[PDB]
Amino acid sequence: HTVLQIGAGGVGSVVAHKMGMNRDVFKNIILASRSLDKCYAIKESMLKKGLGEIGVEQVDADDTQALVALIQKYKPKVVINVALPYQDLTIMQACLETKTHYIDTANYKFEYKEQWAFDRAYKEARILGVLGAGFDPGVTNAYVAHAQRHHFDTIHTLDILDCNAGDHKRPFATNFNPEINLREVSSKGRYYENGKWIETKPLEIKQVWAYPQIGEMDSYLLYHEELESLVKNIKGLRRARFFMTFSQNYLTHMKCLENVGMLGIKEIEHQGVKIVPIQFLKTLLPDPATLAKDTTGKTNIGCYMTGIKNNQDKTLYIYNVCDHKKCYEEVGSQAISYTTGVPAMCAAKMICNDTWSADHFRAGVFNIEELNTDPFMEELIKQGLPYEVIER
Amino acid sequence: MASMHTVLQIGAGGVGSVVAHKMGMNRDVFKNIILASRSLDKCYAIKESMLKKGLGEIGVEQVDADDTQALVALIQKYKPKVVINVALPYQDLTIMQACLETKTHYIDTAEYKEQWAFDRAYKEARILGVLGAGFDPGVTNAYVAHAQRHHFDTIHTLDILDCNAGDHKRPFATNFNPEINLREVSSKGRYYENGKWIETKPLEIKQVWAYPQIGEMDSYLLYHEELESLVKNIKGLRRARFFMTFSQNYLTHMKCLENVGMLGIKEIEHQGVKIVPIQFLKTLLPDPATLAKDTTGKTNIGCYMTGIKNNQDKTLYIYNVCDHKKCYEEVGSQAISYTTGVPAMCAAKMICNDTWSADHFRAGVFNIEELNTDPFMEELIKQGLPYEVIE
Repeated sequence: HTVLQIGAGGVGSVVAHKMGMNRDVFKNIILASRSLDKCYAIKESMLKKGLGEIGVEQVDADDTQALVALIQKYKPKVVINVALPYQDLTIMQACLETKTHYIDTANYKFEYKEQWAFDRAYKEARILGVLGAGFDPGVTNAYVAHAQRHHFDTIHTLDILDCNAGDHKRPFATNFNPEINLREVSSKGRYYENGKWIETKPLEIKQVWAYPQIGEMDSYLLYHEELESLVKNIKGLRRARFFMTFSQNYLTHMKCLENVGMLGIKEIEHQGVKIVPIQFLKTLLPDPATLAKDTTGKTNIGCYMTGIKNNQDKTLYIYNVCDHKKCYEEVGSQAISYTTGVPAMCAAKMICNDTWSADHFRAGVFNIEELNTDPFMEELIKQGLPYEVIER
Repeated sequence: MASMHTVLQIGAGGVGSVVAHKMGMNRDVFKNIILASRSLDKCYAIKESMLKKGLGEIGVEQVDADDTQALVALIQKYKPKVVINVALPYQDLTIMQACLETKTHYIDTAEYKEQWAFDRAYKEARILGVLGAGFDPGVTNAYVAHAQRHHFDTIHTLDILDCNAGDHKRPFATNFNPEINLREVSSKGRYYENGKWIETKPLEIKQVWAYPQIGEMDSYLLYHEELESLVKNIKGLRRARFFMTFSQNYLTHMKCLENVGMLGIKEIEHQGVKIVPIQFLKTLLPDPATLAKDTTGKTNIGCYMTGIKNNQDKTLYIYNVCDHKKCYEEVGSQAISYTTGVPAMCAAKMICNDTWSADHFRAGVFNIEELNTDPFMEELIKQGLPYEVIE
């Protein structure tokens, strides 16, 4: 089979690389992006690693008509959106117009409104739209769905816990555009409890949590995309929360940068030239491609649920641990891009071998917890993202 | 008896405003006060401020202090008795040259090699060259000289302790150009002990010291200009060290700023435009003139000496405390610019009423500890910087 991937960033290189590891399913792989240089670089690494050749194209993902012509040129079975989060709606519309299947990952106050509003159109066109096929959201959605059907009768509470304990060996550096980092630590927290959404102050709710294979880490309450999906799609939920770890090193740096004005979004005039501080910060901080080679450590993402099984109390903790350096030696990217990009390729496999389909019974726009997670989880294990359970 | 005189001041910054204001408080000495700078805006701001405070009128002139002939023409126009250099620190060598060419007396506030090389020329011209008439150097040099002749026969140890305990009410802000700040915390430390100069790691030697009217503050060992002159001019010195306070808040910011590359001095390309990181930091941070109105707190600068007076161990602590808000209410600047500029005006007064003179072999280029500090100290008390002695 043949698939079209739009995006050649850190997460996009994992999808292309891992796709090249499964050449029994993905016969022809085509990559398109605004930056042609990044595409050929991904082509080279895969060629250097003996995974075959990839097709390379340039495309403006803000232009639906250019995307439609691109899709019609290669006639792919599914299009993977690993590009910018503002181009998700023009890529979704192109998939609709061209009657091709759609997957997105890494979409970064977010709402599912406009992506979900394509359901009726996607249904009437007999195609599938899988939203958030990353890790959080994505595999975490599968973890909750996998526990609804194999480990619980009723789920009362859910806590999603994201921990990155990697060391890039630099004093300070980000793996994403600094605006991501700014968003994480400056936005109000939001969680769901007893039919209401509760908003908090930025990093107002702290807690220490024991992450398997890592240790105890300071975990702060944040809002995440997946909460919206899960709260709406899992009935009977009494509490839903998302937690991410932040070290005191990192938090102090961010508060100092905020105090000098280096986290600014509005531009300011310097030497007759308008500059955006956070954008200057991106130029200063090391290029994330060079951080991958040196980064060491582990990540832990998973869900901790309390529910009821056979009218007896149960608590479940499904989680995955990923080793930054192990990812770099396998594909050449770090664990944040690996945990986000491997599910995307697994979702693509599930559509190309017809496990996940829009044919017959149902079609439309779905989150991963609405689909058959059994073959997805088995595929995640085979491709390098095995999970661990802690049941009590 | 004393004659009224004309003074030419080159510089209209924080220190330059204090010097101009303080000269306008002493109209028995300074009949004409002329201010010159590249920025007429800053000069006119000082002019208005003084008029609002009933301190008189001043003369304002535009000049590029890198142009010796432009400086010479200004001196010849006004024929001032002394020229006070509170301008940019690389322009002192051109201002000294103009003073030489016009046979006029020179004062500045901030190695001494190239500045000391004017000694022969200045002697031949029968003019005076007073270097470092700020607080440190300046009053601290005076403190050591004043203790050398009134409190000690031999001075064994000298520790200069500079403390700024003011709160500018901002999360983070600097009182000068960020390159100063970078030098302060990134340069190796240097001190003198038993005839040798010792180099240290940046902020390697810390110590807690209780500064009168402030409290205990973390003091770090640094190098300072004055050590050069003082070690050479104070006979019998066994140790000479300079200490400055740094809060953990400030230090934490500097360590973070240095880690992202925001303390960089080499240019980097950003969006096809070559940028100097630290210069961008100066644009971001509050303009230091806007901090004076909000600053509260105190400063403590002084010298701590242990020596010998008629074969008995003695220790002395001469120091000055200054209130930021009290300074702003008087002249409109904060205490860091107040402690630096008031000595400069006093040094100008010592030259205009002839306490400090070039007549009768008294000429050449000097540091404050090489001069008659007794009327200098009396003037510092009168002008707003009284000191405290503790034995």
